Amino acid sequence: HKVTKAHNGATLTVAVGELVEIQLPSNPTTGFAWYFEGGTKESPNESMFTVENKYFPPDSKLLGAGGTEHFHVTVKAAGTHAVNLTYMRPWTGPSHDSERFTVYLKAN
Repeated sequence: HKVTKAHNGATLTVAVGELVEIQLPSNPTTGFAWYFEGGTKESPNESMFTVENKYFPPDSKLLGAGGTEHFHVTVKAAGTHAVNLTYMRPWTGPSHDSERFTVYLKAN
């Protein structure tokens, strides 16, 4: 399963096993970057399985062709994965100037 900027407002069911990923295209803003809550990222039902985070901002005023800040959670356990990724300035993030992503997926 894979998520992308459109999934910023998605509700879906997923199949797992390989990987259940959540990727953002960044959309380089003005300091904000996509994190879960900022600096920290968590995957649900993680212990034996877990999430990797990898974010690549090519640009900062437009888009470096393929802005790509992703969150890859590898888990297999019957649960619902609500992915709220917060697009803020990593060193602070303006309380109401930061965006956020949210896909509602069922990871099992």
